[PDB]
Amino acid sequence: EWVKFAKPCREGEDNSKRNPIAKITSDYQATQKITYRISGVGIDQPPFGIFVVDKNTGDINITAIVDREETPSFLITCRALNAQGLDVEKPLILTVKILDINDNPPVFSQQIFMGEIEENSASNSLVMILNATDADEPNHLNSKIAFKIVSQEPAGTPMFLLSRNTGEVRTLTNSLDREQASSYRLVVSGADKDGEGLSTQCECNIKVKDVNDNFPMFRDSQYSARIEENILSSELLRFQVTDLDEEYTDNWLAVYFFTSGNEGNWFEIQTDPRTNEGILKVVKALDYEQLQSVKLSIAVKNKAEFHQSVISRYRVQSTPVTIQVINVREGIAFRPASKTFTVQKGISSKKLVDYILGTYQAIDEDTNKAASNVKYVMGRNDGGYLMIDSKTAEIKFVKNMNRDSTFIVNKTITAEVLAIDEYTGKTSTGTVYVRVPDF
Ligand SMILES: *[C@@H]1O[C@H](CO)[C@@H](O[C@@H]2O[C@H](CO)[C@@H](O)[C@H](O)[C@H]2NC(C)=O)[C@H](O)[C@H]1NC(C)=O
Ligand SMILES: *[C@@H]1O[C@H](CO)[C@@H](O)[C@H](O)[C@H]1NC(C)=O
Ligand SMILES: *[C@H]1O[C@H](CO)[C@@H](O)[C@H](O)[C@@H]1O
Ligand SMILES: *[C@H]1O[C@H](CO)[C@@H](O)[C@H](O)[C@@H]1O
Ligand SMILES: *[C@H]1O[C@H](CO)[C@@H](O)[C@H](O)[C@@H]1O
Ligand SMILES: [Ca+2]
Ligand SMILES: [Ca+2]
Ligand SMILES: [Ca+2]
Ligand SMILES: [Ca+2]
Ligand SMILES: [Ca+2]
Ligand SMILES: [Ca+2]
Ligand SMILES: [Ca+2]
Ligand SMILES: [Ca+2]
Repeated sequence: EWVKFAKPCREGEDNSKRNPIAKITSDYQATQKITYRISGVGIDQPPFGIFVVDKNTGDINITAIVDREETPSFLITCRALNAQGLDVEKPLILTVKILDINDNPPVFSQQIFMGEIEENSASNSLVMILNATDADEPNHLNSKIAFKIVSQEPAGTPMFLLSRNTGEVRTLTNSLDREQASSYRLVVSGADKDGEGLSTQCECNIKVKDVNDNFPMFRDSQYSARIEENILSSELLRFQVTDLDEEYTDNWLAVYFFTSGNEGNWFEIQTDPRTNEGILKVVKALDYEQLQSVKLSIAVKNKAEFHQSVISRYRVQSTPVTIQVINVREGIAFRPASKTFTVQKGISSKKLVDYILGTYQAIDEDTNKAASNVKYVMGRNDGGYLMIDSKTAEIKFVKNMNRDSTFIVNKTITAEVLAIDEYTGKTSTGTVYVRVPDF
């Protein structure tokens, strides 16, 4: 049976006065003489010259300064040899624990940590988990690292905290605001002995991500334009809009839409992706004598839906827009560009004479009523079937029978009608189709 005993030893200190550091004995030494041998680190394994044993007594002396960071403890393998040199006991394992000194500073893995976190996030939300390490004894004050946000260059109102010991950087409040501070540059101070010892520092950069928490609103309370009739445009106006969110993102890209007035789809809006502006297009021309004043209402949205932090606050704008439609001197023309008459079936193609086919009169476009002061006349009257009254624009027949080629085509026959203004000679044309069931 062995009898073990061992002292601790201080790192870096000269323990040459505490010798013997340990003493091992086998009770067999009473009945017979036994010699002691030892092995292991400090002796056979590197480093060497740290431990020696008194072969006769068992007093184990320490012989060199120790570094516990290199050798946190020592496992000495002792043996009790017979007078003839044979073993007499199972090799015991004598442990010498080495006491720690605070001779290693805490150190961050990275000299610059980086993280990202959304905007308006809940308090105590996690950003990043910066790390550090201390080579001194684990679960001991000398390795207990303590972190501290010391400076926040971005502003003067605090937005971050970190766990004293775990080093978790956390959101200090729901008031993270990208369009108040797009990014934060912290600086951390990790220190051992819980904070009142050695220390090193590191830097932290936090990119505050963007969300749609700002509503795009027009830079004006009202818009107005001035365009003539019978004209299309790619740009009548340009609506401006401000959006506080990160630019060139869907959280900032405006999307306009008509809330009213565009009952007839005369207008369309295209958003200028470069300037966010809204281009007011006229895709269908407007007649002055039909509507000389169109009032519209528009509203803006982002291409992205709004965040949960402001979703409820959203209501429509409905900004007034009024386009002045200006009049131009238009002339007389056939309102329908072509009329379709249908001669009855009760007639035979050999007795169509004096069949008043109907009236087909052009109209003044400065009004919308009967064109006054004109002369009505036939044009390309192929076959010579139709004749028009030069005042009432009534159309009679003046030919019967059915010649096949040219005259009659697909049950129909076609002629032009000219309306000449008494004060221009601006000859306006209309085309007269006349269905006929020859059978
Ligand atoms: C182990 O260490 C002790 C103390 O340092 C040594 O004890 C002294 O040894 C010297 C000779 O080496 C004697 O003259 C002294 O009388 C001893 N005692 C004192 C108080 O000094 C011991 O010799 C060492 N033994 C081994 C094997 O290392
Ligand atoms: C921090 O350091 C520890 C110890 O080396 C490592 O295991 C861990 O992965 C590190 N964490 C980082 C770099 O985020
Ligand atoms: C318009 O054109 C017609 C011929 O198509 C003329 O007769 C008229 O006088 C005007 O010049
Ligand atoms: C209307 O169109 C006819 C063609 O059918 C012309 O002849 C006329 O002068 C007017 O331009
Ligand atoms: C009626 O329509 C025809 C073509 O659809 C033309 O040739 C004519 O001038 C009038 O516009
Ligand atoms: Ca050390
Ligand atoms: Ca140490
Ligand atoms: Ca330390
Ligand atoms: Ca915000
Ligand atoms: Ca935002
Ligand atoms: Ca927005
Ligand atoms: Ca008109
Ligand atoms: Ca007009």
